[PDB]
Amino acid sequence: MNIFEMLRIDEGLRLKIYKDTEGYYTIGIGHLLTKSPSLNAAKSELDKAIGRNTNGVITKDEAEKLFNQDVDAAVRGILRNAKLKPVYDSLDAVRRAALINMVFQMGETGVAGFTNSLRMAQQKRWDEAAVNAAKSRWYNQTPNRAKRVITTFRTGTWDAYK
Ligand SMILES: [Ar]
Ligand SMILES: [Ar]
Ligand SMILES: [Cl-]
Ligand SMILES: [Cl-]
Repeated sequence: MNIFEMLRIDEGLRLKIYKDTEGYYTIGIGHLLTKSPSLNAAKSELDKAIGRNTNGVITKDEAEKLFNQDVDAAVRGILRNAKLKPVYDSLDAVRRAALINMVFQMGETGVAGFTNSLRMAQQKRWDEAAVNAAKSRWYNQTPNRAKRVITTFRTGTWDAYK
């Protein structure tokens, strides 16, 4: 199991523009196109992303490319984020994946707000931080996912993904 497999499991893969649980235009493996309501807006952003007139549809290949970019950017974001970096560097590799998962899903910012869990996580207090992260709009909105991620973080194993 690795970050790619894990997120491919959490985000799925759609070749057509779709709405996320939030109602936002998205495509591929969790690639947010836009927050705007304009589906037209969404196609433009999709065309710009891909480099051609997709007309709202992409190939598998294309989706995997956006995905590759998205993970990479997620990683680089953490590494340049200051609340973030130190936590990440303190972690073992499974747990680092969990953090990347969160950042991909919610952005540096949203991940920034787990200050209290995250400090607990810097302190290696698996149990507490986990219960703390659970009290979040994130968990209440996508509980199954959240649960897999918090288990991975707490445990340092991929059990939740088996
Ligand atoms: Ar956390
Ligand atoms: Ar967590
Ligand atoms: Cl892009
Ligand atoms: Cl979920």
